[PDB]
Amino acid sequence: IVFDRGSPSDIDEIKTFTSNTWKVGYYTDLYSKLADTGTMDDYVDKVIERWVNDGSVYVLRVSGRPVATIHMEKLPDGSVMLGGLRVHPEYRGSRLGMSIMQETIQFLRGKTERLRSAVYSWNEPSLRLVHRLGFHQVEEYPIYTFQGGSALKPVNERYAGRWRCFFIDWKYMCSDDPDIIHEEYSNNLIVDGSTFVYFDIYEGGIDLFVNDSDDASSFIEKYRSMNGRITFYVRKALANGLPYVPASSLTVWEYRY
Amino acid sequence: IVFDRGSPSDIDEIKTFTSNTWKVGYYTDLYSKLADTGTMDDYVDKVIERWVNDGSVYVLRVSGRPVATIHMEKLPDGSVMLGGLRVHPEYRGSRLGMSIMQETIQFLRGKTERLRSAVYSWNEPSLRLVHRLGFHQVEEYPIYTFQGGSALKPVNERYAGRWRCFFIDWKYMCSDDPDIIHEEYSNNLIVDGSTFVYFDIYEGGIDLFVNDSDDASSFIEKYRSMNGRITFYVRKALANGLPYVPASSLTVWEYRY
Repeated sequence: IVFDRGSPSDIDEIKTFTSNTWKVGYYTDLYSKLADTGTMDDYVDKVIERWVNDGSVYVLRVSGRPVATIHMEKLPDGSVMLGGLRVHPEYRGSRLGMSIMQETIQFLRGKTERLRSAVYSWNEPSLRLVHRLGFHQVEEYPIYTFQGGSALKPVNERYAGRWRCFFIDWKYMCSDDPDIIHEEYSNNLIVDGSTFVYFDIYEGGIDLFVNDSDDASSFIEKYRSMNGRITFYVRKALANGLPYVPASSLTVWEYRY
Repeated sequence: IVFDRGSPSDIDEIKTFTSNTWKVGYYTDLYSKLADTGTMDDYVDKVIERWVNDGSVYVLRVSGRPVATIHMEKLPDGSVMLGGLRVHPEYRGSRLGMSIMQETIQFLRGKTERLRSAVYSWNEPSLRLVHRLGFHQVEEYPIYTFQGGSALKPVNERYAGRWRCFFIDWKYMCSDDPDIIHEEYSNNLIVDGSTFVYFDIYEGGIDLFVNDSDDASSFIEKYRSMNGRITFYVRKALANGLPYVPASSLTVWEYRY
């Protein structure tokens, strides 16, 4: 088993890989149902080809054949976000996930001081894997899904809020001066005072990451009505003031060299 | 392994049993988190001693020691509701669940034409068990949990609605004339026109089973504010018209002799 950069010739194989790394049987069916309660899978499905083509995808290979993927992306704060961990379906329940992560930690040693990754609160095997590898949870975003029935434009003002780490385009990143982060994903941000929301409109729905708000309930009540699947990933501290109790969350883990 | 009626002398042992019948390891931790997203466990915890004392609890015994429970209760439509399936924690991952269910099917043969049971939509091993045993899903109640912040009294009118099977006190029962079912759980029913709601106020919260409503959204919006944990179990056909998309549901399975 060799760790190598993914290439466009690997795309056809890569496209058959899944995030479902669980033991084949009852639990594989349970993974699928749980995965449907979030949108990370649909996100990665949408961008993984682009990633491979950009050179940000690494693979484990067996006799030159890719069997697992991991995506890595250096962030502006100097950390590296990891995700897009997928395995060929024949290898579910194996230790491929662990191996690719170990190769990744070694590969990034000296290149960054911090690694981050997003893990669903219900994904116990993955949570155990990151924990075992020496990551610790640093943040959490409870998930609220709406069936949008019934106009989303960026707002480009100053952030007077108090958070300095944010979820932007599925990357948890920090910046002392949020003005930098801001001018970079400007067409996908609603920033004004204490409001700091990253949005991603896609075919069939919209994901909103609520990083800050002086009134998250009102923000959700206003935008939940949009068309298709509308999903809010809301920072824990804010979620605490919402009426709905979510069944799950998107958690953020960090590893320090 | 002997199948016998539970007795009060079994209560101390029984009290240590859990609904968590999954393989010890990652998944047992996952069961607990999932179980917290509903209130069936808290219900059974509250009434199981009463059941044992009433003679409705049966057990599997090893050398006279109880190792598993099952509750059975004959309903007015002549069916038998089953639940409260629990095992001693040392026996998780065993086939005790299956054995107690097989003994139960045999034990009830000729006593009823129908068995029913409620299974969480995420409880894949239990869903597989009921399926394998020849049950089929007949209904489903998506679950909506609220954090009630801020008066719940029964309403005793005529049901003009069109449903004839209902969840009442955790039993799915039918009656041609809902007037019977009605006069029986009258202090726990809100019935008026198309509204047919069963409620159970407990220490720390309230569960509401919405069997019918001409406007479930309004019903939820009004009562979600009550104090403590407020959980609505809403009949699928109605849930379809609500803005929130639940992550899980309480499903109803039926077995026919």
